[PDB]
Amino acid sequence: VERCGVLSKWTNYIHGWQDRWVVLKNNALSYYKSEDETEYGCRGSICLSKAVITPHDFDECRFDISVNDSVWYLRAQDPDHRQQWIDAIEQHKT
Repeated sequence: VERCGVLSKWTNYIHGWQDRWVVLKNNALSYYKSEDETEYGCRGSICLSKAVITPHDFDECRFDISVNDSVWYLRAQDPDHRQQWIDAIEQHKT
Protein backbone atom coordinates (compact mmCIF):
# COMPACT_ATOMS: atom_id res chain seq x y z
CA VAL A 1 0.00 0.00 0.00
CA GLU A 2 0.93 3.60 -0.61
CA ARG A 3 1.55 6.03 2.16
CA CYS A 4 -0.30 9.07 0.93
CA GLY A 5 -0.21 12.17 3.07
CA VAL A 6 0.77 15.81 3.36
CA LEU A 7 4.21 16.74 4.61
CA SER A 8 4.63 20.23 6.03
CA LYS A 9 7.93 21.44 4.58
CA TRP A 10 9.24 24.19 2.31
CA THR A 11 8.81 23.84 -1.43
CA ASN A 12 10.51 26.85 -3.00
CA TYR A 13 10.57 29.60 -0.40
CA ILE A 14 12.80 28.84 2.59
CA HIS A 15 10.03 30.10 4.89
CA GLY A 16 7.39 28.88 2.48
CA TRP A 17 6.73 25.61 4.26
CA GLN A 18 3.48 24.07 3.08
CA ASP A 19 1.74 20.71 3.03
CA ARG A 20 3.07 18.75 0.07
CA TRP A 21 1.46 15.51 -0.98
CA VAL A 22 3.67 12.45 -0.81
CA VAL A 23 2.94 8.93 -2.08
CA LEU A 24 5.05 5.84 -1.33
CA LYS A 25 3.92 2.96 -3.56
CA ASN A 26 5.05 0.52 -6.30
CA ASN A 27 8.60 1.11 -5.06
CA ALA A 28 8.88 4.83 -5.57
CA LEU A 29 8.14 7.90 -3.53
CA SER A 30 6.46 10.74 -5.34
CA TYR A 31 5.43 14.18 -4.13
CA TYR A 32 3.14 16.88 -5.46
CA LYS A 33 2.67 20.53 -4.48
CA SER A 34 -0.35 19.70 -2.34
CA GLU A 35 -3.13 17.15 -1.80
CA ASP A 36 -4.67 18.13 -5.16
CA GLU A 37 -1.74 16.10 -6.61
CA THR A 38 -3.17 15.00 -9.98
CA GLU A 39 -3.36 18.48 -11.55
CA TYR A 40 0.10 19.33 -10.26
CA GLY A 41 1.43 16.34 -12.14
CA CYS A 42 4.62 15.52 -10.29
CA ARG A 43 7.10 17.60 -8.33
CA GLY A 44 9.56 14.93 -7.29
CA SER A 45 10.00 11.17 -7.37
CA ILE A 46 12.71 8.85 -6.07
CA CYS A 47 13.34 5.13 -6.44
CA LEU A 48 13.28 3.14 -3.20
CA SER A 49 15.99 0.70 -4.26
CA LYS A 50 19.05 2.42 -2.78
CA ALA A 51 17.19 5.22 -1.02
CA VAL A 52 18.39 4.82 2.55
CA ILE A 53 15.85 5.23 5.33
CA THR A 54 17.93 7.42 7.62
CA PRO A 55 16.66 7.90 11.21
CA HIS A 56 16.58 11.63 11.97
CA ASP A 57 18.82 13.12 14.67
CA PHE A 58 16.67 14.95 17.20
CA ASP A 59 13.47 13.20 16.12
CA GLU A 60 12.43 9.70 17.13
CA CYS A 61 9.75 9.21 14.49
CA ARG A 62 11.17 11.31 11.66
CA PHE A 63 13.02 9.50 8.90
CA ASP A 64 15.03 11.09 6.14
CA ILE A 65 14.79 9.19 2.86
CA SER A 66 18.11 9.80 1.16
CA VAL A 67 18.90 8.92 -2.46
CA ASN A 68 20.91 10.94 -5.03
CA ASP A 69 21.41 13.32 -2.13
CA SER A 70 17.66 13.91 -2.37
CA VAL A 71 16.80 13.88 1.32
CA TRP A 72 13.11 13.39 1.99
CA TYR A 73 12.39 14.41 5.57
CA LEU A 74 9.47 12.07 6.24
CA ARG A 75 7.91 11.28 9.59
CA ALA A 76 5.43 8.90 11.15
CA GLN A 77 2.13 10.78 10.88
CA ASP A 78 1.33 10.14 14.56
CA PRO A 79 -0.06 6.61 15.21
CA ASP A 80 2.57 5.30 12.82
CA HIS A 81 6.13 4.11 13.29
CA ARG A 82 9.20 3.40 11.15
CA GLN A 83 7.71 0.05 10.18
CA GLN A 84 5.26 1.87 7.91
CA TRP A 85 8.14 2.77 5.64
CA ILE A 86 9.95 -0.49 6.17
CA ASP A 87 6.94 -2.69 5.41
CA ALA A 88 5.84 -0.49 2.52
CA ILE A 89 9.19 -0.31 0.74
CA GLU A 90 10.05 -3.92 1.63
CA GLN A 91 6.75 -5.05 0.15
CA HIS A 92 7.22 -2.73 -2.82
CA LYS A 93 10.87 -3.30 -3.68
CA THR A 94 12.49 -5.98 -5.80
